[PDB]
Amino acid sequence: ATLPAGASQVPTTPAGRPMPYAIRPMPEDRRFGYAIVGLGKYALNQILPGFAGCQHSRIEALVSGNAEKAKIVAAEYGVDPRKIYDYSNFDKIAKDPKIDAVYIILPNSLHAEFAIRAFKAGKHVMCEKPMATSVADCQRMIDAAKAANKKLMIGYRCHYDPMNRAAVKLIRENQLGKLGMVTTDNSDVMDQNDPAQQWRLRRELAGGGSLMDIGIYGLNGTRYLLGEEPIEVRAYTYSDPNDERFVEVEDRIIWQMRFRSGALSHGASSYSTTTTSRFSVQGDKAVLLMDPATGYYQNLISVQTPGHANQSMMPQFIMPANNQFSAQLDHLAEAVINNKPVRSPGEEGMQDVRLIQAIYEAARTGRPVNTDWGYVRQGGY
Amino acid sequence: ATLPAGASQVPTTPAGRPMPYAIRPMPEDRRFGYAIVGLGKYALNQILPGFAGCQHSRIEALVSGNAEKAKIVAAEYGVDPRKIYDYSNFDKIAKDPKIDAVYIILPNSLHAEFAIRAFKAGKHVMCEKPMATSVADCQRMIDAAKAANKKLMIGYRCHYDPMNRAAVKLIRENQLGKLGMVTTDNSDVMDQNDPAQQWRLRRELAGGGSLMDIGIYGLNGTRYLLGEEPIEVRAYTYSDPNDERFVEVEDRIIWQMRFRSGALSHGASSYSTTTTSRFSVQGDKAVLLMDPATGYYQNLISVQTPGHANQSMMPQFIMPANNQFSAQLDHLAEAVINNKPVRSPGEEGMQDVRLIQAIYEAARTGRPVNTDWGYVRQGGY
Amino acid sequence: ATLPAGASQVPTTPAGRPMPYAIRPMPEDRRFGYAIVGLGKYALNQILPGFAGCQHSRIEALVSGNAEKAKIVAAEYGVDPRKIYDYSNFDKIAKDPKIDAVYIILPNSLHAEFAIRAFKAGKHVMCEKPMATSVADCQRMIDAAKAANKKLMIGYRCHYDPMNRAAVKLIRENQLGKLGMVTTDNSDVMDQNDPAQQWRLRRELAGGGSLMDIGIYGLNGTRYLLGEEPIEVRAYTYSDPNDERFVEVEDRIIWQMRFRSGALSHGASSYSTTTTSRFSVQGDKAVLLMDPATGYYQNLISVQTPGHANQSMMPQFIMPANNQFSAQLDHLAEAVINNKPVRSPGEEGMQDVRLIQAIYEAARTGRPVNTDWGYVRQGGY
Amino acid sequence: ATLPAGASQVPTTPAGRPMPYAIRPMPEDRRFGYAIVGLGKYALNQILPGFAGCQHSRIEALVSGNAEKAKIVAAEYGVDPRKIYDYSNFDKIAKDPKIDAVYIILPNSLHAEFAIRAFKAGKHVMCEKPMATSVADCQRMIDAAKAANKKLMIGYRCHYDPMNRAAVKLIRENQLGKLGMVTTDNSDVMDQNDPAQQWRLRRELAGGGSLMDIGIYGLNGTRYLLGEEPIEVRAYTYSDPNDERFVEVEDRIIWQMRFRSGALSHGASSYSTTTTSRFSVQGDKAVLLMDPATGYYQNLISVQTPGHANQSMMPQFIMPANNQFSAQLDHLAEAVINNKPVRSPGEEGMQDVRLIQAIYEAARTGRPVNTDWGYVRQGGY
Ligand SMILES: NC(=O)C1=CN([C@@H]2O[C@H](COP(=O)(O)OP(=O)(O)OC[C@H]3O[C@@H](n4cnc5c(N)ncnc54)[C@H](OP(=O)(O)O)[C@@H]3O)[C@@H](O)[C@H]2O)C=CC1
Ligand SMILES: NC(=O)C1=CN([C@@H]2O[C@H](COP(=O)(O)OP(=O)(O)OC[C@H]3O[C@@H](n4cnc5c(N)ncnc54)[C@H](OP(=O)(O)O)[C@@H]3O)[C@@H](O)[C@H]2O)C=CC1
Ligand SMILES: NC(=O)C1=CN([C@@H]2O[C@H](COP(=O)(O)OP(=O)(O)OC[C@H]3O[C@@H](n4cnc5c(N)ncnc54)[C@H](OP(=O)(O)O)[C@@H]3O)[C@@H](O)[C@H]2O)C=CC1
Ligand SMILES: NC(=O)C1=CN([C@@H]2O[C@H](COP(=O)(O)OP(=O)(O)OC[C@H]3O[C@@H](n4cnc5c(N)ncnc54)[C@H](OP(=O)(O)O)[C@@H]3O)[C@@H](O)[C@H]2O)C=CC1
Repeated sequence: ATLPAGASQVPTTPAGRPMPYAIRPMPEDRRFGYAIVGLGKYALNQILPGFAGCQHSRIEALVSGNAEKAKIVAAEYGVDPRKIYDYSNFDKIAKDPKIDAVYIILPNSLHAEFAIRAFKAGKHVMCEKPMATSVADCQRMIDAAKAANKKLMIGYRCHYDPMNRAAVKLIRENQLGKLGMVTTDNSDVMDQNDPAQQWRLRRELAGGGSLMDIGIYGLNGTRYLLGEEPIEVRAYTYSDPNDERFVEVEDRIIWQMRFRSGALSHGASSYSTTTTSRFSVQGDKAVLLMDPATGYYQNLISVQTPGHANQSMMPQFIMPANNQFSAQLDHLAEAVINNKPVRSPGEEGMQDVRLIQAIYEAARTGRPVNTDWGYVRQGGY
Repeated sequence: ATLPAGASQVPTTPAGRPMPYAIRPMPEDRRFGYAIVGLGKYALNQILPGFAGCQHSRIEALVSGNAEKAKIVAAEYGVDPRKIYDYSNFDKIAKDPKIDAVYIILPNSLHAEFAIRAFKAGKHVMCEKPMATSVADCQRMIDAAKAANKKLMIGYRCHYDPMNRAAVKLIRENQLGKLGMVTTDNSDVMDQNDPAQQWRLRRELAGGGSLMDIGIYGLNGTRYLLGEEPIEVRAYTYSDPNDERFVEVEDRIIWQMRFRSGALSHGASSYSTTTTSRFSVQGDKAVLLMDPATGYYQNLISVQTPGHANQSMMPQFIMPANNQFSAQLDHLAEAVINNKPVRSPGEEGMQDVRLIQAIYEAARTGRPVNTDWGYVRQGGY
Repeated sequence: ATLPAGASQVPTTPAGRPMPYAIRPMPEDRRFGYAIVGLGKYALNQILPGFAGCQHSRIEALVSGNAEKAKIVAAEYGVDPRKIYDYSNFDKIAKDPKIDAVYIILPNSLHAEFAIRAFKAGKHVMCEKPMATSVADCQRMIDAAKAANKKLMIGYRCHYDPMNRAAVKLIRENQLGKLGMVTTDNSDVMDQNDPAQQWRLRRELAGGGSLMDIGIYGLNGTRYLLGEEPIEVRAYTYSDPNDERFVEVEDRIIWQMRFRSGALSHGASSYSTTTTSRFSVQGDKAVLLMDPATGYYQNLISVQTPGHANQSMMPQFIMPANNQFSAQLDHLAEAVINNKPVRSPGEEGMQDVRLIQAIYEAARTGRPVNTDWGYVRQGGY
Repeated sequence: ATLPAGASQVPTTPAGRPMPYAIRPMPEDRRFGYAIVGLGKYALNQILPGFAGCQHSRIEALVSGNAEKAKIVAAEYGVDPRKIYDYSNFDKIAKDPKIDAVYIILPNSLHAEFAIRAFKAGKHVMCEKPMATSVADCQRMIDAAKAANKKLMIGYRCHYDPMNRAAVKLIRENQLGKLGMVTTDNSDVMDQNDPAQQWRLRRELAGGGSLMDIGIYGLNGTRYLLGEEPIEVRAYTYSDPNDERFVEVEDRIIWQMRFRSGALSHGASSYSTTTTSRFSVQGDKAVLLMDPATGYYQNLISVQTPGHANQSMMPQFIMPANNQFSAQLDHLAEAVINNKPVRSPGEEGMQDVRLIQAIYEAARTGRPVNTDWGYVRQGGY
């Protein structure tokens, strides 16, 4: 019969209006300053551009060995040219109060070194996965972390991905019933021509093949989906002996595991087949299928029962949660500010590494490896 | 047998490396400076945050009537507080050489006014849709544009959306064969409680109901999907007489059209049903289904034939094209820099408006309205 | 831990076992005897082969005008060669008690007449859609049903299709909220060289084009999905004047309808675009998409909301309900054997015909056509 | 513009018409006569009701150990009550020429014996999977086939399922590129109260658990999809020791296989998780996902690449190929009536059994089991 107050009170002339409804994460502040170490493929394609959607994180400095490149990136992101560090004067960041943390995005064999040096420089540390190329090196990073009394977070973006958390949540609500079989596959074609992949073929730098690089998603995903650690693993690996790509690191590798709850799992990673990111979780009441499972974008999950397939994915007009990249960056920022622990701590990064070494060991011996060493997930999966 | 050169040459020590492969649009420069007019729902939720992924555009100034708010946004996006203009001193932007264009994101009834004023201020103009609330006002904007010798672009984000362009491309390659029936639906529940929706219920400000606000997507989409203009339209509209939301503007409205090629179409817009963005294009060889069709995210298209459904959507790890928002902003920027016309010019915005007036007219009279007035799409759909 | 009684109680030797569990419709008897009139495309492609799955129906006799054909068919389905009638002695069926009802699968113009004739033969009538090419003929068929005091059921299989039934159930359960917009489309490329399609091009035999043949699905559907009749309708039709196929019947026609509840709808049918059968029901809580909406097999429905897509389809190992065809058949059988009214009475087929003539009028006159004539769905949609 | 000759040449009166077009498999004859042994769950839920769709097959007689049951069934399918055999006089079938072959649908332990007996009865043998619970028994059944000089075909329906056939065709067409990883999963919650499931819990009648019953699909599938046999295999099995269901047979077992081409695979089967039938074939050009992969109905395949999902399924109005069941039946009929070898010879069912025993060994011993024994798929996968 008549227009409601609100509409009726809108000026017909240009007038100031209120703060709008927010349908997506709005920026807030830029108090937590990062220093990015290693201007590479994942840094320039996903992380740097991922800062824009942060509500607390910003880029303060760059650390690269390619002067020409740092220069370009610096200008591309408004970073002060004076904040460009090379791998030598890296430790000087300790004199810059505006640098709260570093984000190590270097090849695997170098993580430990810069994590420690960063800590000695009195800075917090975000380090990419795989954590390091040895269990011992993982522990040394943890040690150094405790010594500097600083946080240590591993770059597990899936622990901050809406769809993944959505998946973890439905499992915890028992929509799948008792869990019994988890399947995983993570693959992408290895191109030795790509600069980023060249060190991944070097065992000394990569620390391993497809399992260290992408298999780790199925392994880690298997763990937070089930909400527990495996007690024993078995594995077999094969690589074409004529393929120049796999002279030092493994191409394809399969590994099955048993958990203390009785569930089993069988996953695989591959460097010779096209894009695959698919997780399957069989319960006795329903089956969860994630595909895409660990993508940078477009994740899709579906719960299946005879005659049904209830799918879930990000919405078309609203963005209920922040994207994994921005969420991850803000996560360490928030943990520092609120004096709280991170959900993806060094211990978590180390658990995957020990786990992988066990899988490689079971692959080499052809025998099962007991992994019932009592790792406990602080905070929950 | 052995590792390829590239891998073999990677230092085992921290060393500068090359520029990485780019799997997504990388930033480049920030030469084109915008001045945003109207810090509202669409501005703070989609546009402002959409600048980050631009390769040439940046935010130079803000124009708002809410001092407190502009202040906050300014700080949120690094805009110099001195570049905050209110609706009164708006014309002063003419003294700032660093402001190449304005982006009008005000309610419909105010577009014309600020587009013109912007032009008199010697600035280029990006104006949201619907263009204006009258055909005449559309023409006045065009006139003013020609007078200042500046570009006039209407905010048709779908004209820069990967999946939509992908859809336009498959139709042009005749994968659907001869086109005969196009169906569209665009709806979302109107909430008078939301500040952004309050002026949309006012005819004087909105210029109309669901057709002016969201029906325009089906209308415009119908046009670039077919690649031609309609020669006649028919329409009927209904709104619950007791619903306070629709006292001045229409809730639901249906309109069917005929094109010079023989194709027909039947679409609708709605303010009382939940989220719907679905386009259907029937050819005699195949059928295209877009759903989501015009979302901010997650668009999905599928070509269907008996026993088949070939779907397309953005990839999980690579981003072949830039997102509509960033693409749109950079589009006007590029057109200025390269002295080229925009794909979404004022004439295009005016064509939709005339078209809508015709539909409203056919709804009021209950008679068909001839729209065979020879509008020609400069550049292609 | 020891095996259950039942397991350990099984003979490791050839022994008899109980009646296995039924995971799909089980055959029972063949009490009902059908006489199928007109051995055409539908009759031989879907209907006859659909008796096999019936639970209370059998093919007792045939009625063909091509004896040679009827002999070959009679063989394939093992019907008594002595029971092969013709359109002349069709009435003699009244002498066989083994023939309880007849199934008229003849052109729309020959529907009414063979229904009335069959009613005097004291038999039950299963008549294909559309009921007839005249509202009056529809009425006479009814009158001839009351007189002979037999059952009159129209071939609306969608009224017996699991998924279509699932669609109505969720809507009735208010899963979509307040219904406000329905969109339907039905299409398939008209092949004049097809013997079956040749009488559809003739308006005297078909009684209409596109709408009378497949648009009726959208029209009927909209009605049981919404669960209410239109009170007003508008429509437009167009056909290429140079296409020899639509010299007498409409190729494409679009119709808009308004309902008492306030809900609106817009649907269409086409003879010149490839396979399309899609229903869309928009509520304020969720949107339902049936696609395929009305196929012989493979129907699919989905309930959409931002971020979710809950799809339903026939299971992959079980079969909770029988196929629409066998279900339509036995439905008449059970209707009589229980003195229960049929879900698709002749009064239901009549409403569609009145509504279609009303639409053709709206299209022909170009004005609204009040269809508020107090029809009532006896038994519910 | 005038209607085509055919259209205007149709009588507006009851007249005969030609044979309609066939949009689905048409019945022809019933030359072949089957004798179905063991009236169980599969026999009555899928097989018998699948003869209706056959083109060259008929149910000539039954073989039951529960006369009462066999009388009721014989009725439903109209079989001659005088042709209801028993496991004692089963051999007398050799006296009826109307019985060309028998279909053994008995527990795995009673497969071989009734096959050899039937061969002496000079009849063709259709034997369900697994062939037998012993490689030797498999061999004897074969020998008894050569002797009697009759056909020996195993019930591999997937070898006759449209979609499964579509899967092989696209792979053979190199749409996925170089095959490198296959992932299979088959599962369904074991119900001990089900008469049919009670002999599966008994390892003497079943000859194995999870793998022998459904894992065989993954195993078989992997083989025809890849189109080559494994040369080596590894596996692990685990079952809850407190579950009375898996006291004698395995609940969940996982197996990894390597192929000559270099391709690898990892698949699993489960008795304690709900419905799962998913195949995954990874190549370097695309990935194929079958899901449902091997159902009775509703199979679905998709070919994936970044940004694309090309799905295939049975059309919604047509039926290009007959259902796996009727197709499996007639396939034996046609095999004889043309002196052509069957696609699923006994030599094919034997390979699966040798491979399964090899797997059980690998799981039991925990070591690799060379399966490189020169088998060859006579006739192709
Ligand atoms: N979580 C995720 O989704 C992903 C995580 N990652 C992780 O990020 C880290 C970096 O990998 P990515 O960006 O893909 O690879 P890149 O090869 O592209 O970059 C590695 C960067 O580290 C620096 N660097 C220093 N010494 C060396 C060296 N000797 N060899 C190679 N690089 C060196 C270089 O920086 P500069 O040139 O500027 O001196 C280089 O740009 C890895 O640990 C990887 O596991 C990678 C992809 C995805
Ligand atoms: N292309 C797309 O996808 C979309 C386009 N739009 C378009 O953007 C434009 C803005 O709409 P939207 O952001 O949703 O709406 P809002 O109501 O949220 O904002 C309108 C803005 O304009 C200014 N304004 C000045 N005078 C008035 C007035 N009298 N009444 C209301 N606002 C006034 C205000 O800015 P300040 O307070 O700072 O002074 C206000 O924030 C519209 O023309 C709309 O069609 C909207 C959504 C999507
Ligand atoms: N509900 C559904 O899904 C469907 C319903 N139908 C309906 O079934 C009915 C039959 O159509 P359909 O089977 O497709 O078409 P056909 O042309 O293939 O068959 C028509 C049948 O009617 C008989 N007939 C008698 N006189 C004529 C005549 N003058 N011209 C043509 N046929 C004649 C013929 O029998 P004989 O040759 O033996 O002499 C012929 O078999 C229609 O009412 C149609 O709407 C059709 C498809 C689907
Ligand atoms: N390929 C496929 O998709 C499928 C294949 N199968 C196969 O079919 C075969 C039969 O299994 P299924 O029908 O599911 O099982 P059931 O338990 O339901 O039936 C077994 C049948 O064998 C006869 N039988 C004779 N001796 C015994 C005995 N000692 N214990 C149990 N039954 C006996 C019975 O006949 P009667 O009662 O009349 O005396 C009974 O009907 C198996 O080889 C199975 O693997 C099963 C499902 C699917």
